[PDB]
Amino acid sequence: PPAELTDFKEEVVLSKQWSRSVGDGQGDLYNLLEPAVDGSTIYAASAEGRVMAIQRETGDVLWKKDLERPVSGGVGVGYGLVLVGTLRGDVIALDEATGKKKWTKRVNSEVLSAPATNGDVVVVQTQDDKLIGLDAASGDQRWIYESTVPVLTLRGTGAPLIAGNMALAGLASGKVVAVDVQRGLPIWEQRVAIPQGRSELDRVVDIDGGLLLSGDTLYVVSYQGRAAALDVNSGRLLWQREASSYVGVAEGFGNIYVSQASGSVEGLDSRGASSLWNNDALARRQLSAPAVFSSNVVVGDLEGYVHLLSQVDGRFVGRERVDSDGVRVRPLVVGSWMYVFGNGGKLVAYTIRPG
Repeated sequence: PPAELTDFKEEVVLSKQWSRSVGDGQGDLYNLLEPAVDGSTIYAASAEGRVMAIQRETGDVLWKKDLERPVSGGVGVGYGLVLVGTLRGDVIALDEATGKKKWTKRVNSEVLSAPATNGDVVVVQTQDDKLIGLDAASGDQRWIYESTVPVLTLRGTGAPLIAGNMALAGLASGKVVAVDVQRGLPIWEQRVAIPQGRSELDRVVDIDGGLLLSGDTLYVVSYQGRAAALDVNSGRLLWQREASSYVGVAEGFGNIYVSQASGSVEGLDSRGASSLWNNDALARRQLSAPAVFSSNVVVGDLEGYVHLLSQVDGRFVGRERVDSDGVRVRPLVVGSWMYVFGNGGKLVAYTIRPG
């Protein structure tokens, strides 16, 4: 039973600029569809197959597309495409400016995360730990990286990231890899997660490394029950923490901030050595990954609240109910704006009052 909400002295108040419903949001997915921004537009998909492009400051709908099929991985955007994956293993590319379908490629396995693109190749990470590179123009397969090698009881829900000429991925098997984005050949591989054993051969578990790319640092914080940061160019371990682990991580003010779904949020130093503060009060509230919005750390919970915590102290300074079906997706902060995507599909844009 989630911990009851606690009283606090309100110091930070959100101003709701616009809200738009996109389909059924996450529907019955166990994984998450994440909206993404490119320039002045925010793009969002829903489990029912509805995809939208919205002017991110006004809320004006630029285009909608009803794909009429089970979208399970999404939004990828860039270089003129919006990209989603389906539970049937389809990767569908839509024109970023009009929403017109450009192509569809049926891939080997379910796609449970947003494809990435550099405008030449679309990189798709599958439930069964393959990275597939597709031609951005046609969808035709360019390369495949399959060290998978199993396993039927894990689902990888990590999204691939393009750094330079590298595609990075945290695989369900617990290994982070960097491959050549043009050829699909490995550049480095680094085991971060604790090795699997058996005795979870009778259960299906979803695995995500919780990747966050910031410059030369790739944070990998969501493998149980460890957390690490890697050099993006070599895979070298910069630091690690045992006895974790975290729903996700965010940077701000020279520190990092983590949440643990089970209901703590914590600030740590740059190198995750020492703890700056810890707020336990959201005990069983099933937190999203954290975002830093101005001087606040923010997390969504199962009841649909976003909580704002002081970056200095961890104390509650703000709270806003967004979508009562819950907020599981990391709030998306772009400068002075924050976009929260509720489980029922409410996409809401906030600024901090009086701005």
